[PDB]
Amino acid sequence: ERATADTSPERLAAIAKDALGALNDVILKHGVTYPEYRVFKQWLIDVGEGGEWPLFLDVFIEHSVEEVLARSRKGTMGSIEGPYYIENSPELPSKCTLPMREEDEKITPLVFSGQVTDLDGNGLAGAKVELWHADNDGYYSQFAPHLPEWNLRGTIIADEEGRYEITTIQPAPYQIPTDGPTGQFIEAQNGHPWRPAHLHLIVSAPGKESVTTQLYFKGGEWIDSDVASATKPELILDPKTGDDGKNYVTYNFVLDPA
Amino acid sequence: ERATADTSPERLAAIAKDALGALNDVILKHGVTYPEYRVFKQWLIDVGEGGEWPLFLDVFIEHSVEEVLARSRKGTMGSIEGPYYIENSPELPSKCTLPMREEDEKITPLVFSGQVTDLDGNGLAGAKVELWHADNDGYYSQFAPHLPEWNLRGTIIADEEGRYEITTIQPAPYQIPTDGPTGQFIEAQNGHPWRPAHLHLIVSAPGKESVTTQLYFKGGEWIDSDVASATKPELILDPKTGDDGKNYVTYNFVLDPA
Ligand SMILES: [Fe+3]
Ligand SMILES: [Fe+3]
Repeated sequence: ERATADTSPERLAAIAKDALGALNDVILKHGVTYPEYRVFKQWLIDVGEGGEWPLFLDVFIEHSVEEVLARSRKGTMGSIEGPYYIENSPELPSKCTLPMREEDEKITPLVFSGQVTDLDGNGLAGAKVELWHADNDGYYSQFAPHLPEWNLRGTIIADEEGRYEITTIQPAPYQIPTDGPTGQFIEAQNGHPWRPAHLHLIVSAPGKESVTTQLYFKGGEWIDSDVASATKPELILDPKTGDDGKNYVTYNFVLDPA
Repeated sequence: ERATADTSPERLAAIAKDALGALNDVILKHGVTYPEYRVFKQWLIDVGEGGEWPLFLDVFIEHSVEEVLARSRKGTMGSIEGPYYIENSPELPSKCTLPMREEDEKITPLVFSGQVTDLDGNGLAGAKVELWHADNDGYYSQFAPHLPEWNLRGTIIADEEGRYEITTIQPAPYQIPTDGPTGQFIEAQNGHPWRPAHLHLIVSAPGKESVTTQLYFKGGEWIDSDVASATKPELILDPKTGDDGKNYVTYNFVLDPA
């Protein structure tokens, strides 16, 4: 139930030494003061009392952890998970619409097509696409009590050829939660709390290395100034609008061997 | 009631940028992994749930905050406060014994003499010495329910000449609390959790800059390997034993103008 790793005492000793040394160096570089130290201590306590460690770490730290993993991989680019992924979302056939409310129906549709392939571009049987994203108000299901537990969440079962056609709503930018210690941190430095419009996805196939990633939208606000530093040029979509007024886009996933 | 500072949005923006950048650089230098990231997130949450932010920060971070303050000062060396200082401890006359239990009486006495002076060595009227320290079991009053609220704590009123003669018990090394996330951190890297034997003191006088500091004992265990990195050569005492079997030492305090 609790996370574990095999990091030797020696490896942790070297990590800790550098990380503590770097922080101490910043204190010495900027002449950090005792009143500043006191504010910083109270702020660390407020983050914990506020349930905001997942939030703060995934905004400010996760992008480097993904950058490390990215060195080992040759397939589709990864991006950060973020704190809103939920396992075992209900399966949907390869052409489907995600579960949504009447209000969600009022949003311009997005029709997302593509194929899960291996590094050589051959289509993969047994592949699954797990999709989750925010509604037009910037809310995620299971992290807003008013929403049905699986709003805009599903496990898409790709066909024999690894193909999928998933219709949903067109994502919109949103602000991360700003009524706690993280919004305070951002407001005290004259920052902004916005992420660009995006889809979240986890893509898998028998005997393949899974990929966690995000997909963004050409010309969208906040792509060049994401608070989470999680956007990459290779992950920006360019949907074309239909005569039915729906947004259409094709995007393929490419998986490394396990 | 809550700590405050005047740090401009610009100054905080520069501090944050460096501090976040340094941490991200460590992740990239050591190839920190996703399971390592998950352990680190759970550990930050455990520190907060455990009431251990004062502990962890004062062991691993405070010594740099004091090193900053030390640049501005010419008097007696400072050291870290640590998390156990309590304000308004009961006043005692210039020659006194600290409050203690019968058990404490069984410990070799320590008789601490000296004078509070200005930078030119002139003795100061109105000077106070606030002393607090651990008992022979490594416990601090108000942070162990079995002890009287002011065990080994007092506000010493120096004489007209700034002089004092304070008798107490001879301090002993102790381990910091190790049954929580901080002891876990230390145990996973093959570290040790010991501080050397020490007195804690805050010394003041009308219109003077106060000094927070610690005093240590020549040849004592753990002086060269303090977990808190808080010892300095200039703060090591060399008590001489009497024919009464008590330890005797003289030490002067030297205060900067406010
Ligand atoms: Fe998101
Ligand atoms: Fe102490």
